[PDB]
Amino acid sequence: MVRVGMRAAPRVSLEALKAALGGLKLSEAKVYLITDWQDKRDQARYALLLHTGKKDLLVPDAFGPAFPGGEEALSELVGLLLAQGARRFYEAVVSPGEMTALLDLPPEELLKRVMAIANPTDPGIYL
Repeated sequence: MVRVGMRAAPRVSLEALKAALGGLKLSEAKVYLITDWQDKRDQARYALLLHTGKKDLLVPDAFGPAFPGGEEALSELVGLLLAQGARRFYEAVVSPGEMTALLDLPPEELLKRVMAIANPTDPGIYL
């Protein structure tokens, strides 16, 4: 599993994701948005675990209203994945104090953990 982007860096991480993704089609992919339990969606941050079915990619918590330019970057990120054909989105919620620890878990463990707690989500909520 590859890891691109950096924590709290919306624009740089979106560009790194675009570079790794290229023109890859994602019709059969599963997109997991990993967020922290906060009071409102306006203070939320998001990490990305993109499971294509043939390879996985992880971007740390760099998106969302928690960061300046993050709300726009989250909308553009969801847009980019939809543009490439992605259809299945999910959300996994973790405690604020455990997000980093979660993202550092071995590839196999992270994927298992995320799929275990994620719920299907409507991508429109992130726009």
